[PDB]
Amino acid sequence: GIGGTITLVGEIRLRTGTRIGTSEEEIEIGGLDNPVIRDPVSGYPYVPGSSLKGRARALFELAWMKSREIEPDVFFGAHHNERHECGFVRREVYEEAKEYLREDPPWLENGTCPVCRIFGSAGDGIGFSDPGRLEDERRGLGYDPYGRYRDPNDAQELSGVVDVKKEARVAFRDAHPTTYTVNDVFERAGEPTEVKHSMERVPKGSRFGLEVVYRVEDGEELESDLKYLMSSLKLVEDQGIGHSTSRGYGRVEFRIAALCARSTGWYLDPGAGEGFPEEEDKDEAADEVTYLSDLEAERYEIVIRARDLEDRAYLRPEEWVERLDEVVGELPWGR
Ligand SMILES: [Zn+2]
Repeated sequence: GIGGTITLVGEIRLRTGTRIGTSEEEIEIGGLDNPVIRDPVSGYPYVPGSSLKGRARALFELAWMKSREIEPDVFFGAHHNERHECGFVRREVYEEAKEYLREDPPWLENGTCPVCRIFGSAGDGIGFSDPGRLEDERRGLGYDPYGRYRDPNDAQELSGVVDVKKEARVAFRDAHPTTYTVNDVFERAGEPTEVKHSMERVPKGSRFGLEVVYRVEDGEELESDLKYLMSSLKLVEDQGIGHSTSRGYGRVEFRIAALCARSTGWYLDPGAGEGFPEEEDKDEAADEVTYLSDLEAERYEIVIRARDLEDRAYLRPEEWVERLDEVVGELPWGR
């Protein structure tokens, strides 16, 4: 593998202001999904890591599906139109399943599923190895859409191969407002106030700390994962961290100042350390990445700064993608 982590560090800037929370009514009618909620502890609005991850996953899986022109029946299976889950999460699974495949599942790349391997999966949620479920009208699609990919008679064999849970390679830290956001942005607007345990709103320009941790598991999929992870963040930028019935809700920017890497080997000799954010990083960033001033420096093996790649304090998700060859070359994986 071997293991260890790559940590994205920066902040989320809102391009638009938002309400805090939702309502019983909107929740009932199936309308406004708003991830920005009140923190019982601090009393300030924040964006839970799980909500960011969920949103990034929901948008990426759709983009992945359409980019490969896959019919939703095939892509979502028994889940119909959302939450794609498959067990093709490691190359072993595909090699092991290849004998029973008439044709490659179209959402696969080099034998594995980017959606599920990155954002996790409960297993064979789409029911790829469960034709009985698929063909049932109430429990499935009323037919088997996977005929061309596998014989329904080989499903029970597949069911011992392709139905394995996978823990997500990415984890999002709860995004709380930065000190700048509390002392300046919130103060300038007179809202929101400290309301521990609407009619207050989160002003446009508000900034929430961004930490995203990616677990390196497969060196061969490292760069590809980073591309898709960044891409999912780009999608969240374009479509919002939340949504109403009609359009996106909560326009955001992911201002990513650095990629911070720690390999398993490095834990044996921590002293070979690059710190982030250091004082220099803080002077270079804020006012552009305000979260850095709230942070004490942490020890990493290698720190890739936006400043190393470009005359910038931060790069946006799509900008990191364009320079990923350059980035991965400097990381302690792939020799
Ligand atoms: Zn999948």
